[PDB]
Amino acid sequence: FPELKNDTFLRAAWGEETDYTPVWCMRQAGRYLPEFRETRAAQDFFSTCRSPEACCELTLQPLRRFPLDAAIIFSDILVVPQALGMEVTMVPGKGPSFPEPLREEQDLERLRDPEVVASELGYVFQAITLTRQRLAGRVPLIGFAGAPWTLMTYMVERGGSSTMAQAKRWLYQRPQASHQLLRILTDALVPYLVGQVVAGAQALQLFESHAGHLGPQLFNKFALPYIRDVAKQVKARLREAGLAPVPMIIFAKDGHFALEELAQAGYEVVGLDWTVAPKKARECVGKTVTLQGNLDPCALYASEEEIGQLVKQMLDDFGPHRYIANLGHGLYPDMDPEHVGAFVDAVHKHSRLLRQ
Amino acid sequence: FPELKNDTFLRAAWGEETDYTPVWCMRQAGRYLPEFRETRAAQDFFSTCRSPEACCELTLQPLRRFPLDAAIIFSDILVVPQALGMEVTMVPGKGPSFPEPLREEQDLERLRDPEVVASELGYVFQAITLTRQRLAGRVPLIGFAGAPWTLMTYMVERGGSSTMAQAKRWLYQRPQASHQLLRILTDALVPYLVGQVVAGAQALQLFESHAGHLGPQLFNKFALPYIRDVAKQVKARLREAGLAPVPMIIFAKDGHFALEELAQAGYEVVGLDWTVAPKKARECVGKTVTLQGNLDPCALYASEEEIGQLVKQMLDDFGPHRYIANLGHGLYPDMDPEHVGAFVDAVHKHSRLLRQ
Ligand SMILES: Cc1c2[nH]c(c1CCC(=O)O)Cc1[nH]c(c(CCC(=O)O)c1C)Cc1[nH]c(c(CCC(=O)O)c1C)Cc1[nH]c(c(C)c1CCC(=O)O)C2
Ligand SMILES: Cc1c2[nH]c(c1CCC(=O)O)Cc1[nH]c(c(CCC(=O)O)c1C)Cc1[nH]c(c(CCC(=O)O)c1C)Cc1[nH]c(c(C)c1CCC(=O)O)C2
Repeated sequence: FPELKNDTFLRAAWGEETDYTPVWCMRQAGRYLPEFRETRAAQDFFSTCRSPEACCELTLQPLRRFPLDAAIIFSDILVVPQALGMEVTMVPGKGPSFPEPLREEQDLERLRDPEVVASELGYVFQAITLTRQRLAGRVPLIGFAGAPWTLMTYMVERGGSSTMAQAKRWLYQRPQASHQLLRILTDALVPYLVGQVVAGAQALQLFESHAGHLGPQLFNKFALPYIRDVAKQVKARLREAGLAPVPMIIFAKDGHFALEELAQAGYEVVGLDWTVAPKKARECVGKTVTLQGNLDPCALYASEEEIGQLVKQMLDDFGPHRYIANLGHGLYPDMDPEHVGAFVDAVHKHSRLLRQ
Repeated sequence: FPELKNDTFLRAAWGEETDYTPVWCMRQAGRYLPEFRETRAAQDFFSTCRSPEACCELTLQPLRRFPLDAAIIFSDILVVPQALGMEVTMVPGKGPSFPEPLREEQDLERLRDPEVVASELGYVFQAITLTRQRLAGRVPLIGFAGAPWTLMTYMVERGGSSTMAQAKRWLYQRPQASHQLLRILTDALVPYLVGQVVAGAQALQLFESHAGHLGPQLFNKFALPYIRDVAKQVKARLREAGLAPVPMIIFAKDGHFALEELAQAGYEVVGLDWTVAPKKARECVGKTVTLQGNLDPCALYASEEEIGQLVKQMLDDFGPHRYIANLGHGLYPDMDPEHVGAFVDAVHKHSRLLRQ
């Protein structure tokens, strides 16, 4: 692979001093880009995901608009449940759906052995390699996957729940079957994530998007052990393969209650949602993890001038060390690309001013 | 009105020592009760709300099953937007809907003057009086309303949003119109809440159910001032009317980031969701507010034996002083009444053991 030109993102991830704060945005390849919609109009969603060229193109799109300090591959977290044997449909203007969720412990029987999952996701590896080659060292490439608990919620729920009541019913009523499912997911995720790095990913983000539906006690029993195992096992397998381990990012959305635990879970970076004050997060995690985030994505509905002032405040709170700027969640589909541009320019402008 | 027999709930609310921990459950009059469904089958939802006898009956139902230490009137937070002139429909198996949300600043013109709202909600006052008379002093009666921000989200959104992106777009793009709407809501809520107490309510809970979609900065600008004003103004009007002010409870769901602010907002009690560790909440709020909550409602899917152990742990964390037990949110419609029974008995059994 081509030699990396801008490695600011990796340097911040590992906790090193940099000349400016690196920035990227969750869902930077997304519907808010007119060119994304155009490209996506040509295949259905999961067919797009299975085309290395389409995936590479969508990844590159935001970089052509903004001097983002990292690319993130175009794919989806739900490819893992699908590779485990579940049917997932993209419902027009309504999102992902599993028409046949796991309903009882006996349904675990229709899942693939987790060890065969990486070979089912070869198309994602092809997209990563192609994208790493085409980026030609411009910025690092982030690969990613959903965390076990979050993936479980998609596998068990019949869609669009603000409570995850069915998924949580599993934890309380079927704890053994839940642990079994969470282990299956962990054992699929580890070789998949290793494969992403083998294929060229230079950093990994694990999305625990549904962390907030859990309190501390359930999170520590059912989410945290597997989060920990994913990091331990991936790092170990990369070492054994003779490869360099990549910085790993854990993002537990609405996971304020878990920050201390997450800072000791084997991840270089803890991503934060926008509800956590940067200073309080820094107290929780201490001084040896990098924090990523955390601007309210809706702040990008404000004027470019206002975005700049909000970014300035945010950077003041985080301070210059051990920090990668991002939003507190993904970009929304009605957002203005010029305002995303303003967010990028503002992190770069103010982070320099905060140093020199 | 009949003299109050069991005032444990009020004594804990004001912060006084009690012989046991008082307990009630949000949505204790709800679908999880077969008798509730039966009664509700006779009218449509908002027609039920407009019948003092139906409201009284639903309120009493849980008390006939469980020795709960408080009743809460049957009504809904959405009666306020409706009394302001918005049409709200109850969508079969899908919940409340505003077919015509406020879309722009100009839509504020179709709202009633907030001063006339209390007189539109006379039916709720009738339900409260009837219920206070029928309860005959058994336990205190809680009245309630939605907080301004939360009510705004219902008025502006086109339903079922996990982001409140439109409501938040208002805050960033239309801050002046947002403040105008939030003031209208505050000015409707104050005379309404005062009226509830005049009619017989012995405590008030304000539901900031959508607090979590905001971070600290937006919450402090747009939610907190009005929360503060509601308490200041209600207390003042009750004093002036020659009445005793009632304990007030603020419940900001997913409002971990606001606890310190909320403890100095003029409320006797801060209600907590289940994601906040009781000990951390106690550090945030200090020693002069009462905490209410906070058991994961899904914990009631566990066995009666498990519920007891979870309750015991919870009570250990909160300690005996300045505490009212409740769930961290409302009861879900698929929950077993016997397990709600188990939750009640367990708070009573263990809180005594924790004292004597
Ligand atoms: C709508 C949706 C999809 N996939 C998913 C949803 C949300 C479903 C729900 O609310 O429960 C599920 C999903 N996909 C992803 C996550 C984790 C991140 C998160 O919490 O948002 C989750 C929870 C990562 C992703 N999913 C995707 C990426 C791509 C990285 C990038 O494109 O920049 C990631 C990290 C790509 C994707 N995937 C999808 C779209 C529309 C896109 C493009 C981005 C957009 O316009 O929203 C379909
Ligand atoms: C489904 C629904 C209703 N009303 C509402 C919803 C949720 C809509 C959404 O998710 O956005 C809106 C609502 N109603 C209430 C709140 C605040 C409390 C909360 O966050 O849940 C909110 C956010 C108080 C209430 N709403 C109600 C009470 C009654 C107090 C009690 O019944 O014990 C309260 C405090 C009564 C009510 N109101 C409704 C039902 C079905 C019931 C019975 C309880 C149940 O089975 O869920 C309709």
